[PDB]
Amino acid sequence: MIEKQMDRVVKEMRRQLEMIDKLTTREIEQVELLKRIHD
Amino acid sequence: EKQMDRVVKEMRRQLEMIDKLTTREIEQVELLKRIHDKLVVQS
Amino acid sequence: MIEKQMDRVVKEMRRQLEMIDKLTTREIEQVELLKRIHDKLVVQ
Amino acid sequence: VVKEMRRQLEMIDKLTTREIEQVELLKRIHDKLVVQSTGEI
Ligand code: NI
Ligand code: NI
Repeated sequence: MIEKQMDRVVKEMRRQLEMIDKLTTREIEQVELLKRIHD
Repeated sequence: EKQMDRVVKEMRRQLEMIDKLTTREIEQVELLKRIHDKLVVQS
Repeated sequence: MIEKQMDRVVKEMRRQLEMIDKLTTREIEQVELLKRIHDKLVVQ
Repeated sequence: VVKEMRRQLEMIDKLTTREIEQVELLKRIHDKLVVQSTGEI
C-alpha cells in the first residue's frame, strides 16, 4: 500500500524531470540559433 | 516559460507528496522497532 | 524468545529495507539528472 | 529567454536540494533498520 503509492510518486517525478530535461534542451538550442542571426 | 512552471509546480507538488509518504513510513518503522524491542527484552 | 514472532518482524524489516533501497536509488538517479540539467543550463 | 534560463537555474537548484534531503531522510531510515538486523536478524 504505502509502497505502490511511493513507487507511483517516484515514477511520476522521473517523468516530470524528463520534461524539464527536454525543455531546457530546447531552450539552449533556441538560444544557439538566435545568437547566429542576431546583429 | 509557461510550460516550465507547469512542470516545476507539478514536480514541487509531487515532492510534497513524497515527503508525507516518508512521514508515514517513519511511523511504520517506529512501530516495527517497538515490536522488535519488546520481543527481544520480554521473556 | 519466540522466534516465530521474531522471524515475522525480521522478514518485515528486510522487506522495508529493500523497498527503501529501491526508492533511494531511484531518487539518486533524479538527483544525478538534476545535476546534469544544472550543468547544461549553467554553461551560459 | 536568457533571463529565464538563469531563473530556471535557481528553480532546479532548489529542486536538487529538496530531493537530496529526501534521499538523506530515507537513508537515515535505512541505517536504523540495518543496525536492528545486526543481532543475527
Ligand atoms: Ni541497503
Ligand atoms: Ni535486531
